[PDB]
Amino acid sequence: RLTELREDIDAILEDPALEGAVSGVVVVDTATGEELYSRDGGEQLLPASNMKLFTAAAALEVLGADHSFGTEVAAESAPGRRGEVQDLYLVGRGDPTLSAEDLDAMAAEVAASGVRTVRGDLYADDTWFDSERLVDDWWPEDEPYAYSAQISALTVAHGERFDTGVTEVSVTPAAEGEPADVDLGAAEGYAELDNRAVTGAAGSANTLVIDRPVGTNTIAVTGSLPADAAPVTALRTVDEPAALAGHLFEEALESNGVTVKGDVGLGGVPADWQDAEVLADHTSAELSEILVPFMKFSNNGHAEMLVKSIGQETAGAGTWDAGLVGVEEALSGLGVDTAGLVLNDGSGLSRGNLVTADTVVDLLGQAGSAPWAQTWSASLPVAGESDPFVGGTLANRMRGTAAEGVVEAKTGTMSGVSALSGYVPGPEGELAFSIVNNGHSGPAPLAVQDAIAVRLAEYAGHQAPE
Ligand SMILES: *C(=O)[C@H]([C@@H](C)O)[C@H]1CC(SCCNC=N)=C(C(=O)O)N1
Ligand SMILES: [Mg+2]
Ligand SMILES: [Mg+2]
Repeated sequence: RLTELREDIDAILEDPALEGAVSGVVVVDTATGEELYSRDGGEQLLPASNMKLFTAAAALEVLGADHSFGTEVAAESAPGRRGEVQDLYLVGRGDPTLSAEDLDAMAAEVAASGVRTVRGDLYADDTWFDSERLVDDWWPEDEPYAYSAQISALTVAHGERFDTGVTEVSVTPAAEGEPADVDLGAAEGYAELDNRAVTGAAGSANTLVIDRPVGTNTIAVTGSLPADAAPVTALRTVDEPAALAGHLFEEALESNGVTVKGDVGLGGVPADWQDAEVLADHTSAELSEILVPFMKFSNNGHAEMLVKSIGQETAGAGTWDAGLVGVEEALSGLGVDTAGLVLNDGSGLSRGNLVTADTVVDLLGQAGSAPWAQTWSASLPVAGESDPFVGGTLANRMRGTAAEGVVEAKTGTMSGVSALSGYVPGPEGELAFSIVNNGHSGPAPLAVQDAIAVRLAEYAGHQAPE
């Protein structure tokens, strides 16, 4: 029975999709510590988004499942009979799920607190983290796209997935030959618009491109949208998420009857402020709930923000240097051997990250017996589950196989790198596996990863739902 499995995995790994690739594959029975399968287990490889496994476990160690995140609004003193204040500060302390609606609710509080007029300026304070927006070795060409959003302590999260530091651009065709209509979403009045796009004939080819040119705050739109096309939406990053948050907050104040007379910019609450008056605040959901959209959809912004929150909690430093040491120390304190680990970010976007499949499985075992094991487990994509908040990045993989509804695993893919690691619960014991592939030259070997996870599900005693 055990010899069949090794033969079957051996054969799966001969697939031509893995030509010239190195593949770390480890499978362990977690009830006994029995190594069921091991190849290139100690080989150092890029993890891509499997890096998030390390980040999530450390966040739960350092911050706790009950940890929540605060945002507040501050003036030098409370408002008067006249209901006036001078400068106002919106202060972000690392909430990765702060919505436009949370801004409106804080704006209503400011009004309710007696403010009618902000006579001075509105400043967006993100000083709880440092102002290092991107990791050194991240690629500049990626910057326009949600997964490369700038990192800040104060950022507005979009939608129920809470994509941070982005705006939703919507392009709608007009009559043929008329410019396409571009709607910048939340960044209206914040980001600049360079719209060169036209509406093409009905049935013409869609060549529409939406860019943010490197080192600018301009949404540049080119190409041609067919007159008969459905409108196109895309998430695009902005420069300085905190200043977009400031912009949206100004609007929310105005919309709740509070007149802002001055300008909007970045700035930290002055040191010379004696006893700041907190005029409004907001508390995020607890980390256990935040772990769901973070890990199910592999949210890079959430990961980096949790690293810096780790740096804040361990060292008073909202920094990658500090946060990444904190991740490593949390993992060690958990009993994980971190010798094979090189940590350059929390999300796994960085090509400077390294793991080994053995280190991954080690972590899977330690996390499985931690006090927070269930919270952690619930955050992982579940093979083949059609509800996006349940199936996550595995929603349309492994359907109608023994893995469906059973395998819980984290994904990860970029150019030349793909990974799948997690658990296979069986009638007998929970299996832990890690599959890390580097160096394949075609599509990410997802079918190969599926075949192994499916084989493990079967071995554990499972059968495909019909
Ligand atoms: C992790 O590997 C990357 C991260 C580096 O940006 C993200 C992107 C993806 S793949 C495309 C997103 N959803 C999949 N349809 C993942 C992922 O784990 O799938 N994480
Ligand atoms: Mg605006
Ligand atoms: Mg099954």
